Amino acid sequence: ERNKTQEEHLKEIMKHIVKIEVKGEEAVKKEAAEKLLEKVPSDVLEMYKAIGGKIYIVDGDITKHISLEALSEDKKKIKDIYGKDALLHEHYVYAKEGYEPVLVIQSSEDYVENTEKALNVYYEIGKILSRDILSKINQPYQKFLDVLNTIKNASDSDGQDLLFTNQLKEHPTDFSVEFLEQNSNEVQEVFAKAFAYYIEPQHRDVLQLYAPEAFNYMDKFNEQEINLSLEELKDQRMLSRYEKWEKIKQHYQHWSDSLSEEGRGLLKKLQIPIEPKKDDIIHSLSQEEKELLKRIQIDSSDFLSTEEKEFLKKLQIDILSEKEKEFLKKLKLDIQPYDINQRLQDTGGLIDSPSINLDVRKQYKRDIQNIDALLHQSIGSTLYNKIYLYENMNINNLTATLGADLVDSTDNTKINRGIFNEFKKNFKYSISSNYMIVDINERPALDNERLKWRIQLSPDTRAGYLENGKLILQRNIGLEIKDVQIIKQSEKEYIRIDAKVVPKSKIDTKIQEAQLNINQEWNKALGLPKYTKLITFNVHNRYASNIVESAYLILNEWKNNIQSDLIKKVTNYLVDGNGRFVFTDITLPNIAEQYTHQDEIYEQVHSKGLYVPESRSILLHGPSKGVELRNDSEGFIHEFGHAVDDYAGYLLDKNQSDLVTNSKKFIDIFKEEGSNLTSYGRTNEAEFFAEAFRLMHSTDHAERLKVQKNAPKTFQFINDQIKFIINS
Ligand SMILES: O=C(O)CCN1C(=O)/C(=C\c2ccc(-c3ccc(Cl)cc3)o2)SC1=S
Ligand SMILES: [Zn+2]
Repeated sequence: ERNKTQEEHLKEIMKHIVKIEVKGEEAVKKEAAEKLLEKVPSDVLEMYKAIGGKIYIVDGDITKHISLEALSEDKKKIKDIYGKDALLHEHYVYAKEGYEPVLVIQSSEDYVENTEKALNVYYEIGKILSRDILSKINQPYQKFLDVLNTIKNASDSDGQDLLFTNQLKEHPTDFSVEFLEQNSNEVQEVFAKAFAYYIEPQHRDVLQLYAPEAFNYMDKFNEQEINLSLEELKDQRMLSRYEKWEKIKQHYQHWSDSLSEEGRGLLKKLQIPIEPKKDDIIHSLSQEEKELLKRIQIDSSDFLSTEEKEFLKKLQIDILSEKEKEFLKKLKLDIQPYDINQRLQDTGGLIDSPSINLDVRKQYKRDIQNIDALLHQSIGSTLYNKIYLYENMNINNLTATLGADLVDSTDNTKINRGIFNEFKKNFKYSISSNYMIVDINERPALDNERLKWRIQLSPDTRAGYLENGKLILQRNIGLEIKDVQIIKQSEKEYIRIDAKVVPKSKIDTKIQEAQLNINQEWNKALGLPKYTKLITFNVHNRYASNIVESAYLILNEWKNNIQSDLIKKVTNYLVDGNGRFVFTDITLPNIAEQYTHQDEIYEQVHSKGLYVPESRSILLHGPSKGVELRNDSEGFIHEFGHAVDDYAGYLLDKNQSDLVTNSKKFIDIFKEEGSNLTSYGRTNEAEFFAEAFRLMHSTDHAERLKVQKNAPKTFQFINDQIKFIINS
């Protein structure tokens, strides 16, 4: 609480902006305004200074003062907190708006006694805050709009009565962003009004009494969130942005002047991946390979994407058979860009993962250990205290599935509130397994980047300084999420995510305890031995907590749509083989439940979900959008289909390990109905079975019906397998 400095700083701040100009009693008056302004959060006084504003404590008819003479006379008739018209040459306060803002307060000492006046002064200050300060950083916005609606659409109308004008009282629907746009003056007024009631200690109770939400809002805002407001406000100031950059630049001056050529080379290839060059791709294929290249109709594969498809296409132009699919599986590995940061993210930092050829694995490890040694100097310095860094991010990176509907379908400048709430839901902690490249001062994002992180670094956080005003951070950072809200920047809506850096171990302990909890819970629900390790969280990336919290939801859906005894028999079977329900955010090829049972590396599979018979495990990737699989639940249940196809076919030739989807009986059922369900289900036997199984146990009962009337024989089949397994 080295707050005495906050008083001394509030003292020094007053020093500049506060200009006393009275009779001669300059002491009883001067120290009177000190008591009046002390009630205000220090940080709003500094914001006012930032925008060049000044405070004058004068005597008599305030409209007389120099700064208010240039006042179009009509502006000489204001309104008090209560909305009753008054006359500036009769009032005691006024806040001149404009590019040279001014606050004029008629001296007094009874601000202590006359609560009404102080109240009014605070209201004018509240007005300065919402009309002169926050507007320069596009606030108030959605968050505050929510408070306003909470109030208008609340049981007791008293809240409205206390803070709303009839203009807002009578407004039909809630206050949209568009409303706050053409009624700016209006919202700013309510803000100031609530700010006022909150600041004047006598009225605080009334505010909390009839308008709790407004109270809680202004409470949190004046205690913590205002500091960030000041921060964002300083971020628009040129000299402020440059001063910050300079202190950081010189803190790392020695680190820089000492970086070698190899040093710089490393940081650079870490910023720009090296794309594969045709010339080499070709000179790595024996003629046999080479002609099967010119022969194979690239555009016929499946596992290959556009760029991958395209790139390959130029390999022919430069010079589905089971074997040739095996040829492409290889090329897919060799045509991937050398992207250090991508490698860390894909593996969650598990760089020994046998998901790529040994030669490149080693080159990635060599470059990574080297980068890890380069970024040895922590940010902590004597040139500054708390330090904020910024990062513009593409939401698909966290959740493609939600990223799909983030932007408003009709108006791309808007963020869809529904998806926003869902995205914000269980976002509490995050992890960085690669090197975050952040900006010293916030900068404009790319079109696909509607996520703007404001990260508070630890003085411990290690980083590297880049000449262009960015920092490369050490890998393995821990991040707690402090606030997620919609903001507007340059005619465009973004999702501001306020995060604080903490030790990665703190977050891991949270995940690790979560794993313990979820297994304790489901081992009991399923009747498994107390300590079986069934569910496993392999979490290492930026949407970390979501992977964790979605697991509970996924398994709950899983249990509420399937026969309890079907679950038990099957999961006991899985457990018997050391199976696992793996929820991860690293690509599947790096989960060993899959890779330790591969013959070749290229035989790897990455997708939304995957069932591995050898390990009897279900793997579910969080970040991606399952091939048009509504959500994670559908995907997990789909994978459970394969699980069943396994346990049923096992109860078939008991003495073996074959799938019940291989039976001639089903193959024929597929031969006829294999196209009635989904395209993905059309893929093959087991897939058709899994898709069918999935729809049958969908939450959408209409879904179930589709199978029943478009795959009747299949429907009756899956059911046969169910009773089979249940009674066996
Ligand atoms: O590409 C896709 O989108 C489908 C990925 N996917 C699958 O590929 C699924 C399971 C799966 C596929 C193939 C196999 C398989 C499993 C073992 C062996 Cl030896 C051979 C193939 O399991 S579940 C799922 S989703
Ligand atoms: Zn499948």
